[PDB]
Amino acid sequence: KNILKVIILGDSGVGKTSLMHRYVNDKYSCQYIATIGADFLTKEVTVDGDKVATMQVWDTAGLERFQSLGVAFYRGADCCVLVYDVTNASSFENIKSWRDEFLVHANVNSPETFPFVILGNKIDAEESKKIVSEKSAQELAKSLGDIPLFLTSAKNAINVDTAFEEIARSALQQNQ
Ligand SMILES: *CCC(=O)NCCCNc1nc(=O)c2ncn([C@@H]3O[C@H](COP(=O)(O)OP(=O)(O)OP(=O)(O)O)[C@@H](O)[C@H]3O)c2[nH]1
Ligand SMILES: [Mg+2]
Ligand SMILES: [Y+3]
Ligand SMILES: [Y+3]
Ligand SMILES: [Y+3]
Repeated sequence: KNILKVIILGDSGVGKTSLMHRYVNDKYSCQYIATIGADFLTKEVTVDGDKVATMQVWDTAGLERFQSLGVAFYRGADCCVLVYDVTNASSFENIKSWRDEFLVHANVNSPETFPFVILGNKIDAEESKKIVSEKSAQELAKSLGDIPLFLTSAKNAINVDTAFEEIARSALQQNQ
């Protein structure tokens, strides 16, 4: 009865709640409502056709100072999703910070093999606003352990399911 805990980290505003809503419920709103608290949605998933699982996807506030649950957010995760916004250089520069935050709080026994997935969200944005290049993102993903990178739009439903299937796969791997 495979239950997979996935947590999503990243700065305030990058699209964490939007990517979860898109994946689970296919909903998206242009309006911004900052996440208060921590909670999860549920998605039934199968990996490789034959491996049935329930994925619990957890979402809380982006900035650490408004992360109400604290350490308990991180505990027992099978995969950590790290999200930046391609229109915000600071968010991208914080991806290593978030990876490090997780490894300390989740006290993982094999940091070099624990599953992270990087999502560069907001790929639909006006081109002149897009200030983080895919090349930089690929360079960071290599340098953090050859972790998978997906470029996504929660808004226009680009690559969100594909990303989450790799999150699911890699969480199953870890959980087993
Ligand atoms: C719909 C109006 C419109 O066309 N706007 C133009 C560009 C919109 N691009 C765009 N692309 C996406 O893929 C987006 N995902 C989310 N958002 C928007 O950004 C704001 C923040 O979203 P949240 O999911 O609330 O971010 P989160 O990380 O969850 O913040 P905290 O809780 O941590 O604070 C929202 O306005 C959302 O619509 C995209 N926008
Ligand atoms: Mg949110
Ligand atoms: Y869907
Ligand atoms: Y911290
Ligand atoms: Y080693």
